Amino acid sequence: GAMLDVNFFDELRIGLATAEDIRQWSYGEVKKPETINYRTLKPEKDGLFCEKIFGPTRDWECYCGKYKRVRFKGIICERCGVEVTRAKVRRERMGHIELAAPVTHIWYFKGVPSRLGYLLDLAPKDLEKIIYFAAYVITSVDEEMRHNELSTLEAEMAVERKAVEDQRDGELEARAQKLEADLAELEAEGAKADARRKVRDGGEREMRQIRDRAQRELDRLEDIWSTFTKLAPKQLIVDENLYRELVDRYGEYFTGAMGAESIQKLIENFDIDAEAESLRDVIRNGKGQKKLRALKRLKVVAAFQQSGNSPMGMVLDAVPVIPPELRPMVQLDGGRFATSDLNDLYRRVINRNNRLKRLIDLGAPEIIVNNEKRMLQESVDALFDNGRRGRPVTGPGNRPLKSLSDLLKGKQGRFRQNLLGKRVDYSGRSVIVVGPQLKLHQCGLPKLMALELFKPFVMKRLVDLNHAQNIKSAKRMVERQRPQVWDVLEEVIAEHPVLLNRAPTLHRLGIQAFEPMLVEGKAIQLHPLVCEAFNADFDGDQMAVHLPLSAEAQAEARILMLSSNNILSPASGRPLAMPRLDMVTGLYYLTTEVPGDTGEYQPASGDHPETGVYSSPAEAIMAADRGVLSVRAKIKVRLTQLRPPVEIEAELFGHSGWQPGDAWMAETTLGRVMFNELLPLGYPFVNKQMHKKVQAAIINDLAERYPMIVVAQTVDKLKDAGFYWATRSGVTVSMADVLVPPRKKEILDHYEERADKVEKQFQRGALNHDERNEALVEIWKEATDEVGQALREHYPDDNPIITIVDSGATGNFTQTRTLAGMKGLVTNPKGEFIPRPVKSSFREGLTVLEYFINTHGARKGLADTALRTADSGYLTRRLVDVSQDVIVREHDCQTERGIVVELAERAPDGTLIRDPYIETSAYARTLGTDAVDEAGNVIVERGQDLGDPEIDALLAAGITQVKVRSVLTCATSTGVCATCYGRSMATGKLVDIGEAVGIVAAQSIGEPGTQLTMRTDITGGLPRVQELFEARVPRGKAPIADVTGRVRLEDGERFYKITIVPDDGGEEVVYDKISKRQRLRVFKRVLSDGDHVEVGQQLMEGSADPHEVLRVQGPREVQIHLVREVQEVYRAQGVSIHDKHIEVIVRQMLRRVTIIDSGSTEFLPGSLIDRAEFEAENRRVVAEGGEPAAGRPVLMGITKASLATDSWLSAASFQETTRVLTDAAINCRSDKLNGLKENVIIGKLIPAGTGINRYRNIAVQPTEEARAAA
DNA sequence: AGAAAACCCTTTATTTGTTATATAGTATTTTATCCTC
DNA sequence: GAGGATAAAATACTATATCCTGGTTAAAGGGTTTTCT
RNA sequence: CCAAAAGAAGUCUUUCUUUUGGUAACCAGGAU
Ligand SMILES: [Zn+2]
Ligand SMILES: [Zn+2]
Repeated sequence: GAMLDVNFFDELRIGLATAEDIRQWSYGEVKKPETINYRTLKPEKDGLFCEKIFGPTRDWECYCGKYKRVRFKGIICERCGVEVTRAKVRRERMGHIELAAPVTHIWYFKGVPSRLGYLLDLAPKDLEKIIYFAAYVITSVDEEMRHNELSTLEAEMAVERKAVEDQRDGELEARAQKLEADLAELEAEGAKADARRKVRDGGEREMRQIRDRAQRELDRLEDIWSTFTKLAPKQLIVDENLYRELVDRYGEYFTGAMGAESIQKLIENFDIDAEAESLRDVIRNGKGQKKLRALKRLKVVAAFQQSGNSPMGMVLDAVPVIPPELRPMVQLDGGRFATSDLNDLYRRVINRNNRLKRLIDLGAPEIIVNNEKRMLQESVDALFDNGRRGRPVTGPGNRPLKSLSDLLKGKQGRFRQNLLGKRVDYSGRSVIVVGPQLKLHQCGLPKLMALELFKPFVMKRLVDLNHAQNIKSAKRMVERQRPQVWDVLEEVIAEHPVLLNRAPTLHRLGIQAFEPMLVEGKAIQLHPLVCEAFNADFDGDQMAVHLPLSAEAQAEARILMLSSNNILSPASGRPLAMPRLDMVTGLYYLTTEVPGDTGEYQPASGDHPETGVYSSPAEAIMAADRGVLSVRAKIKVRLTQLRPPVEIEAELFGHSGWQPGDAWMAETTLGRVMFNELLPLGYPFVNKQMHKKVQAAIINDLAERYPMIVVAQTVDKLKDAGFYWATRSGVTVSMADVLVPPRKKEILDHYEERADKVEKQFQRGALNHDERNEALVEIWKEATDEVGQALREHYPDDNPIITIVDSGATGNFTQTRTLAGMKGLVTNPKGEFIPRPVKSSFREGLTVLEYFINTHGARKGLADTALRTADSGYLTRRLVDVSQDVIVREHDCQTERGIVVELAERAPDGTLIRDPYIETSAYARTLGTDAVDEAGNVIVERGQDLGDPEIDALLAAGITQVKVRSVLTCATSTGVCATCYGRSMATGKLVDIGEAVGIVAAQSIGEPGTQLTMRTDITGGLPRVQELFEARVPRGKAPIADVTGRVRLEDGERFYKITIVPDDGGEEVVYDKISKRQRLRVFKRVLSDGDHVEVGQQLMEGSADPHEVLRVQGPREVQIHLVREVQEVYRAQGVSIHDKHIEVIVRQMLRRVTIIDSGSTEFLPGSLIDRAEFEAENRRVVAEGGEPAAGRPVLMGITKASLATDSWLSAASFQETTRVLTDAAINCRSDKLNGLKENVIIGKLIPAGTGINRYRNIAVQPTEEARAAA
């Protein structure tokens, strides 16, 4: 394929490299541990920076100086040998080190599971002995020459043993003669007990010592014989002396080695087919741990069998050296250098190799040579992975060095740090402030930042306008900021979009494009109506500015990313550019009707006519300017430019409508006329007070029925009016506005008596500790509620605090009670309520103890957020990876499968009560079947968007369930289709044929984390979501039923015992160890003995594990289970996420199947393989005879599924880089470069959105009439 | 020709031995003990 | 009583949001070399 | 892509030619 790469890539292949490839990449051999000569500052020869090996340090300049001119090229100087070329080649040329002994690669020896110990069937514990010179290994044995010379040598060994034993027996006989002489001495002369006992003890001691010597020597020879007779390959001979005796006595019949060369010889004498066949037989028959070990072993053996690659690449004979420019040493001032920390590791290897090489030619004992080889083996291990075995090699300050593996792993590795995320030009950052004067598509950019980002564009116009002779003059002008650069700049930046970004970018709207304009200052001015999308308050936030350059990059920032084109949230479809806070207060104040205000309408009294009637809204604005009328007084006006409401338009104009100009009489306030003048012209007249809910309804109506530009302009006008009238609303905070409940003391005393009685009952022993606490807690909760109600009833309606609360602007009433009336019960560090409770408000001021017990829970709350901020991001990162390959590819798969939706179950007495969560499960879906009711014609046809009117029609017609299309049932091969996905929640129309729905789903699920409080053993928050998506076993696992029937329950001691009675009668299922600390489930009454249970009824109270429900009830049921369980948490936190996103993730969770019966297909039992591949392979196998493979659905987590991906590059960049790389190399995997991440890494256009062939190959041509007209 | 003050190299050794604030999850080797023949 | 098979425990590896700035970058010992007297 | 020196033309100060010269890892502290 390509060598220097021109981006004609089709594949990226990884595999093991042999020594012949390593010394084929090489341009030379490094054989001296030198880097640079400090005096001349020129690379030494045959060192780590030699110019002959790695190339010239200076462009077209050899080492000796004979050649210095460009004209010389492609020739190697005959004196210095340096090839005359460009110095850039030092980033490309590699050398190699020729090792004096073989050395293993630590990746295939250490990493668990050990892959050499699976290939050779050696436990790692004793493999470490072999490769580090701590034991011998038998590499070969002759097993027939043995048989023959073995009979012969058995005879010889018997001869030897008998001879030695006879010699020892003669020695014992001599000892016996000595004993007889001793007895002669004893009995001959006179010597009593002393001498007798002494001589006899000596004699018996000597006899026993001779016997012991005989026994020990016989045992040694017996060990020699026993070891020889049973000698086998791969046998570890510890006890050096044993091996020395064996090799001396029978040096033939076997060869034994030590170190990595022994493993090399073991691999050479290793046929890969017999091993594979044996492992397959053991799999088919063995069972138990033997089968579970053969299944693991067969993976690597099959990997090395299928491919043409050999396993000999595990043991190394040459080491490659990385080009110098990737491990540079740079001159720091003062004759000091900064090495790259790889030079030290290479120098250690070179030094050890040179010493070993010199110690071999010189001749030395085997001990010393083996010691040098062991140290050389340890040096290469440190070079490749420092610290994986033993103590890390440390540099200055006792800090471990950075090996080659460290350059690839973790957040600071090559992948995540440099390939997936980069630093870029034409950027800037600053602090953002509020830009209330801007339009929705504009931003304020300080002019010194703009002059720097747009430097090339201003330099061109300065020359083009003849303000500068050339580009250097224009550059000097821009650098010195002459007065005309500003006149050029404001023209240059016109209609050039700029990208603004705030970190963390949780969702899509964290980047948006605006139109820059110059402002005075150093802070970026941001529109107030984009802070909800950016999540940007003005307490010190900063944002980064990027600048598109090409024509496509500029069109994508105007047609795709412009701020005013993105008003709706892609997660749920709700508008995000609504008024909030001050704007809501201002709009709520304006459209309020104060009874008995200035200038109100007054009926005729009989002496004067009606008062308060105006001939136009321009006469009322003139009366409000005189103090004669109030903007919130009820009046009657004659409107001509505002469309009347539906009823008034029907009962006065009929015909077609008001047809602007026709006058009608309205009874309203001036503020409401002013508010309705801000809405479009054809919009009816809204006569209501603008609570935040009403504003949300209006802006949803406008977004549905009108284009985007109209909505953007309307929200801008609403912003202006809201700020203007919030300045005049009179909302301030003074302690005279914080009223206190008039009778707090009476309530608190009344409940103090109750608490006193409870305490006295406890003091009399009527109840234990916990019962008293529960009683006190109930009493004080009642007291808090009774104080809050009095507070609510005491405040007026025009108080600023309750006004801000009741307009929906911000805040709830619990915060008002805590500030004005009473705080109440507070929690422990454990979480249990303090029964005191706190009895003061923050207006009165808490005492010291109340403040302390309040801090108890305050800090718990702060720590919770501080620690969830990271878990949210980790979860989002995993969800983005699992589902990065779901893209809309077709328009219609034309399948008939689908899911059903609850859609307003029927009421008991008979009525259709709508299902509360219908907007997130039934809206924005397309029907799969037709809706027919009570023999009536099809109410709704197949394939319809199924919006609000259609749901209303279906409910009126009287149906409760519809079968809709879903991504869980899409029939397309790669990616979803458009009709199965349905409406796009952001656009409002059918999704496009390039949209990356997987990333949108991941960002929608994972963005509302942070605002997902962990809740006080069943998990109930972000941990619950994480364990749902990871398909873990729930903490509070609750068993489910397996078959219908009645249930017999024995309330045993220390644990329950439930057994299901099968109606069929085959077998009874027993659940033994169920803790009594749990509870029984209640469905419809607590679980009662003899009660009937369903096939999948949950018995205990808790969380069922998703794996069992899949095995019992099938895939549809587990899909329902997972979607419902995730939505339950999100609803409990009051977050609206449409179900199709969770359905995308769940679809990605259920792609594979598990192999139970291999049959004849090339699938190992227990492996997980893609379901489509499963069907294709079984189809290929039904031909050529019949032997289907048996498969079963499996459920995978978001990490296992994302690591089982078909691209080794994406999986290596996700997690576990070393393991993914080593097993990909062993399997010789090839990467097709078909995903988003893989194309991002190599720098190619992603296959999504604007980068697909349908849109990327458009052809534009003028029309013929336009050509003629010209 | 000998003595003193400034270079060049090595290496943080790895014992029959100088190293104790995480948890949560999974996966793979021991290992200990129990059950069977 | 011996062997095997299954729980148990014990180690081994992996992951934990984004952005910015400021201070440091080897010591110690042995052998040797060169200059001065 | 920039700096310095020399030569030529004009302007009273730009253009042409020749030569020379041209970073990271750790630890720590903050912010949203
Ligand atoms: Zn040369
Ligand atoms: Zn489909």
